[PDB]
Amino acid sequence: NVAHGLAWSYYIGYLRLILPELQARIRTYNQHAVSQRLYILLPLDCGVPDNLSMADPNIRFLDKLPQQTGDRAGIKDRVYSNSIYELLENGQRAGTCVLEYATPLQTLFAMSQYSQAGFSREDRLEQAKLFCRTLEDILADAPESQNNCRLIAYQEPDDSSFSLSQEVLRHLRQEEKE
Amino acid sequence: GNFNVAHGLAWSYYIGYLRLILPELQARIRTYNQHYNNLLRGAVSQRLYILLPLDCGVPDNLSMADPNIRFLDKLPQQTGDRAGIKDRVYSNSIYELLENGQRAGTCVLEYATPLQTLFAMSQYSQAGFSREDRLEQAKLFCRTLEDILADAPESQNNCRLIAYQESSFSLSQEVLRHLRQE
Ligand SMILES: Nc1nc2c(ncn2[C@@H]2O[C@@H]3COP(=O)(O)O[C@H]4[C@@H](O)[C@H](n5cc(-c6ccccc6)c6c(N)ncnc65)O[C@@H]4COP(=O)(O)O[C@@H]2[C@@H]3O)c(=O)[nH]1
Repeated sequence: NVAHGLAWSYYIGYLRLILPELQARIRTYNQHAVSQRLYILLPLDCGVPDNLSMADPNIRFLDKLPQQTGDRAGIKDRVYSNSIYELLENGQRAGTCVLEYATPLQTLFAMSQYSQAGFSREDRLEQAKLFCRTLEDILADAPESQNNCRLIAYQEPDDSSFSLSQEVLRHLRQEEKE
Repeated sequence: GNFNVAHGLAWSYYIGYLRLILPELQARIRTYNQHYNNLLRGAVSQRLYILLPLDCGVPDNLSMADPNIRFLDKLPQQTGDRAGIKDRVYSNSIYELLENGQRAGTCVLEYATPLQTLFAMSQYSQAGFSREDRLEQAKLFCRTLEDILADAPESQNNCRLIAYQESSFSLSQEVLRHLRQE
């Protein structure tokens, strides 16, 4: 139940507002190069650094997209912002895409840290998996949504085996095979 | 069941919004009044007023909800690098409350956005929630929020919840009764 409202929160409050307009934001920037899907990272351990360079230094910030505004909930001119990132291979750019973590997992982490929330670390992993499931299902019955974005769910055990940069690039190159 | 959904959303609203803005809020307001509002009976108040309509009916534009609520200006914006999003923007709007053709108050006013999700979830088949579910959920959302705020280090007389059931009714009047109470 907890993760269910979180998943609908994410779609209703954010994904259904911005995705419909994402290509126009790209085409604006691209013409005056970046892939036209939003890449959303879903780390099941819910460990989410505000800076991606923390998760892999081969992930460097490049630019912001043009902002988007909605008047919503009686707040005037609410701003939706996204960041473009380069992904490095042997010190040199290999890819470019719009990239971010799903914020609702950062909420799930903090709830596990605060006593009044009554939420164990075991609860957090199950709610994380649940969150991923629900979001995936919502995004299937909404093709106008799925076709503008790509989800990546994964799990880490300190495993020096794992490069977030390499995994994204694996997904980027595999899109180019279509 | 209807507890855990509501519970979840209340924590989300604290973690991801309230605990980040409530601390700076009074500085933001104070700056606004000193430099841009030398109206002696027309200052902005020091609390954020959060409308909690219990049917989860949330329009996007507060002005169309009631004509005695007029948009005036925005506080200076607050930004944070969040989850890989460089420069996320938290923003708040100042509204004038009109009564008997006069100005009766000025405050920072908004709906609790999470209520929009409770509505949708009771409209979409896939979510599987009734209207009665939504009403139970909205009640528990307010209760959990109150509990959270009563123990929160960021809440320091810098917040007020306004819950109401929702013709003849007037939103501004409702907000004015809370303003006057202080
Ligand atoms: N009043 C107000 N509330 C805010 C604000 N930011 C967050 N919250 C509320 O706090 C709770 C926990 O927030 P998150 O943990 O960040 O989850 C979000 C988030 O990943 C994604 N998203 C929501 C907003 C956005 C913008 C304006 C108003 C409300 C929300 C948003 C954004 N501009 N930029 C990038 N992602 C965003 O959609 C999920 C559901 O969002 P909401 O249901 O609409 O409201 C949230 C939520 O209920 C704000 O500026 N103003």
